[PDB]
Amino acid sequence: YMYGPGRHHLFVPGPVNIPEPVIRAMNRNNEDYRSPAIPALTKTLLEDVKKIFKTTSGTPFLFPTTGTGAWESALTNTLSPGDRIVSFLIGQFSLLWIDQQKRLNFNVDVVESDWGQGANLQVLASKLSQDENHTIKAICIVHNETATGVTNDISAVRTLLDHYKHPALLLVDGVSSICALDFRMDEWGVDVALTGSQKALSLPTGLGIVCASPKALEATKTSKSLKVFFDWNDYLKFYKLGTYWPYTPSIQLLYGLRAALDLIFEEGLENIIARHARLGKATRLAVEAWGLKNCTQKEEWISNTVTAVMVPPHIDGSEIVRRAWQRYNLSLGLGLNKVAGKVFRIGHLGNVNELQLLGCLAGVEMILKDVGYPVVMGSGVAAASTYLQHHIPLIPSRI
Amino acid sequence: YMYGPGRHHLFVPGPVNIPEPVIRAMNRNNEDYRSPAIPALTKTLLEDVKKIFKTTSGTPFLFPTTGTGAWESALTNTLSPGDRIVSFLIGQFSLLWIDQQKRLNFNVDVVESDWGQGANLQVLASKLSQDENHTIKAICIVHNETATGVTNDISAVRTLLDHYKHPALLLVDGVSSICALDFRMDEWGVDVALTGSQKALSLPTGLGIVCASPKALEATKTSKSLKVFFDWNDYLKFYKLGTYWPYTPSIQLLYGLRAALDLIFEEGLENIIARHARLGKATRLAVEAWGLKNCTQKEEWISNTVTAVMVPPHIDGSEIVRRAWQRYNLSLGLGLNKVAGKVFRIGHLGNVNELQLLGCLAGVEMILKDVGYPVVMGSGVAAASTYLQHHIPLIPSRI
Amino acid sequence: DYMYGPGRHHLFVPGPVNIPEPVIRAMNRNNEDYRSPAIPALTKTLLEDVKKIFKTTSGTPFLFPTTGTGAWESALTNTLSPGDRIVSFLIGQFSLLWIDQQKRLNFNVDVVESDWGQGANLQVLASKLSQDENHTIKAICIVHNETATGVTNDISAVRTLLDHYKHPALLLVDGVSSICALDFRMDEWGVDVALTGSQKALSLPTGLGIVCASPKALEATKTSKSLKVFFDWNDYLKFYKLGTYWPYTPSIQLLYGLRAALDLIFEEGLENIIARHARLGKATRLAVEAWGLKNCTQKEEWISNTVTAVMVPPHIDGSEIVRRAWQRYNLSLGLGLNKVAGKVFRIGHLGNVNELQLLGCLAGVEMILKDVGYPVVMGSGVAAASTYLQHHIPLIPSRI
Amino acid sequence: DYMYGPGRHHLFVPGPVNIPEPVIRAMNRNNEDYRSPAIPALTKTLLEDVKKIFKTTSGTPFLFPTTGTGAWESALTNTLSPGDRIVSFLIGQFSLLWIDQQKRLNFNVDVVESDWGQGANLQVLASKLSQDENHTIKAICIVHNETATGVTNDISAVRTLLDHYKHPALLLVDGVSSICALDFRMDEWGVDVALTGSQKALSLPTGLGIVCASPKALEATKTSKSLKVFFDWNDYLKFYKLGTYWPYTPSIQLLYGLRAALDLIFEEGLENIIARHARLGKATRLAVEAWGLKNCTQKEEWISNTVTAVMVPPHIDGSEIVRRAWQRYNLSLGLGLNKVAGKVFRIGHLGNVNELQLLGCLAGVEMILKDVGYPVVMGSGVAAASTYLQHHIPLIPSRI
Ligand SMILES: Cc1ncc(COP(=O)(O)O)c(C=O)c1O
Ligand SMILES: Cc1ncc(COP(=O)(O)O)c(C=O)c1O
Ligand SMILES: Cc1ncc(COP(=O)(O)O)c(C=O)c1O
Ligand SMILES: Cc1ncc(COP(=O)(O)O)c(C=O)c1O
Ligand SMILES: [Cl-]
Ligand SMILES: [Cl-]
Repeated sequence: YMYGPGRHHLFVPGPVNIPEPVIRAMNRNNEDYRSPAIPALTKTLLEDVKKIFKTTSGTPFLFPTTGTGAWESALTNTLSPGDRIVSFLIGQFSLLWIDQQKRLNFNVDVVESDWGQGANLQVLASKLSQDENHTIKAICIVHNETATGVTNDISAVRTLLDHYKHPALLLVDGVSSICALDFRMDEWGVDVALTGSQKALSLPTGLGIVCASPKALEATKTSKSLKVFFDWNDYLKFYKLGTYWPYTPSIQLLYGLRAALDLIFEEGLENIIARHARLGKATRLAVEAWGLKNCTQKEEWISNTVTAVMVPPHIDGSEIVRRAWQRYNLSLGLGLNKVAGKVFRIGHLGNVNELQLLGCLAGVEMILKDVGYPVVMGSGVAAASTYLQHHIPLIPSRI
Repeated sequence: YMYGPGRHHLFVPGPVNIPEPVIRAMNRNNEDYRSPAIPALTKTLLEDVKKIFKTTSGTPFLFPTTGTGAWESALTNTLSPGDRIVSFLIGQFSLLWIDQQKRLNFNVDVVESDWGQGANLQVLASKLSQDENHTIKAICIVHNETATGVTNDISAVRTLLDHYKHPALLLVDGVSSICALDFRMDEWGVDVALTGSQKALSLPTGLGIVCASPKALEATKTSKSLKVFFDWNDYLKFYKLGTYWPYTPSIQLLYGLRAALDLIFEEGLENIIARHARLGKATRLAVEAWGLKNCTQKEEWISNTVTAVMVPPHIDGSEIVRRAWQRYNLSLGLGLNKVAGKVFRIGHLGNVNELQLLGCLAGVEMILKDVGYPVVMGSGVAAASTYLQHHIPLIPSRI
Repeated sequence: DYMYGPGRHHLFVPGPVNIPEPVIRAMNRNNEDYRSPAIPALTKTLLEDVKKIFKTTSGTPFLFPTTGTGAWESALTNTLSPGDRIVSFLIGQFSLLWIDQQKRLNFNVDVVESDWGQGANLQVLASKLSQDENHTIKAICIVHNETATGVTNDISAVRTLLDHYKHPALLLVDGVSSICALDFRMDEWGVDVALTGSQKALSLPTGLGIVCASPKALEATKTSKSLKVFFDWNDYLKFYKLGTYWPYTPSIQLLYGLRAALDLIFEEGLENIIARHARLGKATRLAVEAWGLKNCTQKEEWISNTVTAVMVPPHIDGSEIVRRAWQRYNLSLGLGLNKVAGKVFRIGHLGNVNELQLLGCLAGVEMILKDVGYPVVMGSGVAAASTYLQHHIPLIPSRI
Repeated sequence: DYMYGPGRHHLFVPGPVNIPEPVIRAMNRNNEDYRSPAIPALTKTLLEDVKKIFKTTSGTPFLFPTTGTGAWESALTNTLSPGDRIVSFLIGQFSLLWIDQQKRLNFNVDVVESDWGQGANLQVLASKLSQDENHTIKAICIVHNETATGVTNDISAVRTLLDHYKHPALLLVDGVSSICALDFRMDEWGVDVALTGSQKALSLPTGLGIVCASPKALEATKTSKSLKVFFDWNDYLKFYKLGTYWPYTPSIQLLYGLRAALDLIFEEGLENIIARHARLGKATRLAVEAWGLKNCTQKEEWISNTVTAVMVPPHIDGSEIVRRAWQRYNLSLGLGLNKVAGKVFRIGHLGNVNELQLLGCLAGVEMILKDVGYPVVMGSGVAAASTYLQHHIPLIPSRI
């Protein structure tokens, strides 16, 4: 369409780069999803999916939908209209989840934080202490707010729920974190965890992956919200029958997920988490060398999947995004809603290595000069490469 | 996984064969859906999509979902809980749509027909005549029942509604018909028409395409059903903003749809419809030469996208499907629910030519012999090839 | 997408052939550095596995980035010197083209000619070997499978005559349209240079000319005074020793493609692949018999299970059948070449193709025969093929 | 997926190079019948468009299914006879290998040698032309861009000396690592045979050796007594007349790939591609200067915009830099070959690659230099390149 020379530099926090082996696995004609091959393939995907959530008790569902669809499935299967939810508004995507909760006629207790801050767990503790009659039925929290680069502590939420002996369900949006940050469903007692295929899993859009605890499944018996396409029970019915699929899945995405999981296990989930931590640290060091500000306001909330960069008031962050596309064949994340024009976002998420990031960072330095910001050329690249030269591990397959 | 020699013969009525040019168009890395390229691509898809529905007034929506999801979008955007619907139970998929309607708390007047018969429009006429107060808010009808190979006359439904001056909405499932059978949204006054990508469009699963009339859009103002992921209003909001996408689409399916539409227009929609008619006629001639019975009970309901073949009571149609897979590398459609074991289904839908079908038909003759049915070898192939030799047009690009 | 037609194109020429989906996937890749550690490691496994399809433990394979005609040229220039006497057999277009090349490289070719549709004249070979008391015949150049005629030669019979007369001539065999489809036993038959092309039964794109040389062939390179650089085996042998294998740049995509192709061949089983080709060839020949047409091959001992050359009656132009197949049925059939131009058309049945694919082609040919005015009985050829195949198609082991 | 590493592999060897996504898509296809009407129609357009990248209206192109070394061989055997005197210039590994081939084909090669890092010695050429009163020199064989050294020769200067002495020798130019990256003017320079390979600036897989011959070169085929069949131009010219173009099977996938590659070249613009390569080469040379290392190229008139050969100090092994790049950074750099083995490493910058890709590589090289104990100032080379590129990168026209 709008071709540019060389390889496009995709550094938005989703969709992310797809590894070549996964592209190959998806390069295939359709197949009959009622043939014996697809149920056999599906069975291996469900079992291996539990490993990336770090659950042995959870039941996964591979919905042909997006992350927004995964949201809807989590809410309508476990809750009823009028049920009271506590959720945390800290950015665009936590906001959009709350907008959805209200639109599905749930009573949402919204706990707001300034953009760049994490969930206000003190207000949470206060609301749980005062909930004698257990009216709060669920906590809905985004693990990683993609709009601001803020990661919340899920274990602290569990500590509060257990401290007050509160039975509320814990629903966690891990779209921007699972397979990039550490995520421990069982240890944290997460009841519904969800992610999307186009983030750290490094696949096309089209899978909304939902993992439910035994507690979450028992809650479906009481749930009076309406659902059909997103109903877990129809999937459970076909799991028992051995066919798994109540309606047609995407054959290509299933084989793609098989190849993505194989690559994840070959690198090692722990090594993937460490890789993201290196990339995020390197990016944050570059941002400080530029004299710019990370939108995250405290170190405890730093995000290793995206860095939201604040520019001074005379610089338009949207112009930085526009110039990256028009001149450097580079995709950067826009500042959304409240931070529109005030930030641009560097995604460091999924299948990406250090030299790819350094190319992006070098390009940002040229863009900032184009818009009149007085950056010392190479200062951010040098801060990142100096740190990375100490920590990049050798590629095991090549030792 | 379970590899077999040669090319797999995919003759289920969905998913269907993907043309090589479409496979190539989808062979690509992710892209930023907020970059200028994707809105530009999307605009051309929405405009060209209207041509296959044969609408100039309708508004299309490209949902990242399946046909079942398209169903849900059509119902929750135009109707409210408790609203009275008339629907026709004639097969598995019309049944599943009714199951969904009931699960979303609509009052469904179910008009049942025996499997192999079309919608009972006499009962419909009777119910419309008696609806003085216009309590019936919508008619939900499957255009082509994939489980039985039955095509209903949509124009007759419009004739009845107009005769009685009845304002009910007309929602039509065209998953199994659009781009294969003739479909005229505006002429028939269809208010919501929907199809899936994995049928005649010959794409992977993952797009539920919904097209709404101005009347359908006005009904959203009154609709009190709950929806977020399937809400048309959020799409309309982003159409006006010029970004089109309220959440992430599948980049690969959008480019795939662009290539699929280009191929459809190059062959010509009218020529595609005639091609399907040839394949269906050829299959029905072969079934009679075999001495077997078409499940469709009257000629007026014949389907040119799938032929449901009835076997005698001592033959297990599921064994025919099983042997096709294990020995001939051939996928045939199973008999579903009420016709389980009594039929098998030959799909002739999407991007498939005459020699492909003749290969399938020759294989069925060998399978029937394997299960003890006394078929005269070549009798069905000969009946089909004798008819096709008179009607196959020359390939225009090669004249 | 040029000259697009609906549905999948039916490729039934005897080369290039259909590529299995997994092989297409394997080649769907960016370039890689051929001097990086990955490519030598990959090449190592291909050379060892390629020996299996030749059925040799003695031979040394070479994966030339070239076509079948280039493999021809390397076979000749590495083992022979100008003026060397060669015995070759003209039985069709491709045995003719090899002989044309032999002459153009200034070899003294003794041409043993047969009618098109017949195999090599071994009685004439015997007398020539019997008269060659001073061993002036340096090589026998014979095509294993003549793709223009559908004729397969008995390679073991040539080795028998060579051994009977105690003649030391090298045995150079073109197996472009036979290896991995017909049985081929390099060591058992004492073949000194065997060659094939990637776009035939291997079911790959064009671009690899695969040559396998016996120790005697390698010994012959020491006395060979023909000129060669691109096709020189010694350059490959040197880089084999060095461990990097490639004296110049190979096709990265074809190396990975060949890896996937060999994996599929070993999964199905080579003996099972040979049997599958036997089924397809017999089914096709039965269809031809049912149609009332004639096989170009004149005797049963010469029938080819990779291609069938069909002779049409005098009032039909075989080229019209090929054109009609392309213009109306999205079907590719082989033309009659040179001597048999217009008198025949060719149905290729080799590589990764199954029985229902072939039956679709055969059904299409019946419709074409009707188009061009041949009084075919519709279904007669399909019924003969299906009646036979319903008895012999094995169950797919992967599906129990 | 062998020896897998995270993220995208950074391919910065000077061949094979990165393939544009649309070209990968174009080659993602099953085989087709090369005797069907589609392939000749496609080939027709490729031959006419290929002339544009050579900047010739007189020349005849040939798309051989071979590598650069095969294009070499065809250039020689079609225009020269054994014993013919050739003047060639040994300035690096690939000019050396061509000379090695010239000798092995029994030509009388007059070798004009220069130190690695220097261009062709034209003063010696002048004296040789001046002494050749009887026109015994039949051809000048010169490499346009020596990929082993990063040295570009002035082809127009050779034509000037040829015309000054009124010498009729043919001008054979290797443009494997120059055409579609550096400027190349076949007609203006009077080049008689120009050749390139697909895996270089054309940004395709290996498998096409593209040769373009002037009318004088074609006239020379009439007197050429070198032996050739696979590489013979006359076989192609005959099928050109017949309208089918191919004397043997081509690679279907590479034909469609070349179609897409040429479409991309015309869309960006050839002059814009030449300018882009100039930017990448200058940026790389600036980085090298900032690092305190030396360019192997000894004079500014010889600098190459397709590859930079970097000389390392005596306490560093250049091969260790290449190994480290592969083992830790998923980066492919070029080795120093033969004479400059261990003394240099090579950064390739040609084909479909943009500035941010190069800058990522340059940033990686700085980290490698630190690993092997070179006192590099982190960011110094990136800053020099970025400071220059921020001035010269053009806006992408497709994006207004
Ligand atoms: C944290 C988070 N949740 C939810 C979403 C919505 O996902 P999708 O666009 O796939 O609907 C996103 C964005 O992709 C996200 O970053
Ligand atoms: C007529 C009809 N409607 C609806 C559906 C359901 O579509 P999907 O499987 O994509 O959810 C099908 C089957 O695909 C169908 O044939
Ligand atoms: C038996 C035989 N030998 C040689 C050749 C020539 O091979 P290629 O076209 O790959 O150069 C062919 C044609 O494919 C052939 O069938
Ligand atoms: C200038 C030059 N000439 C010739 C060659 C040899 O070409 P090939 O490796 O494709 O045979 C090369 C290497 O690519 C080269 O760089
Ligand atoms: Cl042929
Ligand atoms: Cl090189």
